[PDB]
Amino acid sequence: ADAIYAALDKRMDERRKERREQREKEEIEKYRMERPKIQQQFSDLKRKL
RNA sequence: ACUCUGGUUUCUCUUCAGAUCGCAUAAAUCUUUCGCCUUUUACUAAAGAUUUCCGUGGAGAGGAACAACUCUGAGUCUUAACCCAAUUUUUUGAGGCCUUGCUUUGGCAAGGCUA
Repeated sequence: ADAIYAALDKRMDERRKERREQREKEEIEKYRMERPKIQQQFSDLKRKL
């Protein structure tokens, strides 16, 4: 019963799941160019260790 | 008046949604400006960006019901009584002859002769 209800809730989420998830993927990358990850900013220095 | 064309309704599913998805209209979250400010949870009201929800359209697919009933479109869209021709063709007076030029000859070109 729990699996049935969980699958039902997941199915009700498929209306815009892929659309909003690809928008999120295309939105963090827009933010990532201006604000890179902290570990990335130290990648060249880390390599020299 | 000929022949082929071949639905409508309903229940699901999968996707795409420009368009007033919707001649209607909610909520949440985030970031800014405020309003309350004393801390949550509620909020104040504008802007901006999201998400969810109540619904919607198109197309595709699969079942069911009325599957048997006809459409539309296309195809050549197919018939005789009595009545008719001076602008294009079954009633239309448009005939012939000759000259000279010219063509390897045939013929052609122009003019003349009519009745």
